[PDB]
Amino acid sequence: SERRLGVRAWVKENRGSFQPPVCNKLMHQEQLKVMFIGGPNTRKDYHIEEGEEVFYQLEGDMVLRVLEQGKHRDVVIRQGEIFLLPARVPHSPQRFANTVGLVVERRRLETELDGLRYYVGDTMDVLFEKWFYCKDLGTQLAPIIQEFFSSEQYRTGKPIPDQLLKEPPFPLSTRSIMEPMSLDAWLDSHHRELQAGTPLSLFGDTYETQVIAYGQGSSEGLRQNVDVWLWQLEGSSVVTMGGRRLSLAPDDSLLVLAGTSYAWERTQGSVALSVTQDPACKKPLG
Ligand code: NI
Repeated sequence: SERRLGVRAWVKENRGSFQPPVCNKLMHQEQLKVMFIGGPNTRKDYHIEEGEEVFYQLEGDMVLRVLEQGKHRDVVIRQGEIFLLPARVPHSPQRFANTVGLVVERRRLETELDGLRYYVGDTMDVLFEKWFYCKDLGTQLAPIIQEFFSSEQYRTGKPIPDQLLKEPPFPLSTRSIMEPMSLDAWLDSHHRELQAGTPLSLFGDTYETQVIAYGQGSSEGLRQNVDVWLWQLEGSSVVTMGGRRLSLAPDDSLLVLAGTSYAWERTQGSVALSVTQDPACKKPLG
């Protein structure tokens, strides 16, 4: 499978992407968008979307500025920490030199709208906003950012009230945001259960996204209409798919495309993640 990639190997191969002006590179761009991002890249724009975003820092720390329950808050995500952002939280990622982060998000439904907002200084007053149907976030954000920097609102620093929406196209999240957690420490604290053959959800049932940890054991994967990204963190496994068996060695990842039947056999001491973002599991509100 051309979708089996060693994560650190792929980062090394693409190392020049993780600095300005490029900063980011998509590993997979299908129903799941699996992307890696470097820095430095600091910014004042807040992204808003109807799906969730998974963040994991492979190298170095970042700061995700969020608007949480009507206030500005900085979420520091340190090297080795994983964090899940719920739907419809405005967020502004700040990245530093010589860092590498994973972000996972999903293809939007035809009905879902993305927004990009700038605020007046550190206040909750909106300065400028643009809403759009997101097909390729990076491609589409460049012209929007250029529009802001060319705008009267940027020139004056003052909102033009008639240039704002009376209300967003959907309610912004009113959820509190979780504390990032050490992935290694979480896996260590749950290791007996994992290796006893009980896969565990990292974040639980109140999110759309499921990030699930697995130890030794076997699984069957049914043909779903969403992608699944597997990451074999430690140890090895074998995936049976398309009439072939393929091994995942330590640090291999595999995107299993929507529509694929598969089986998965994980060896002693092995630890893996799966990531799914199924829009059918979207939270109706909140
Ligand atoms: Ni985002």
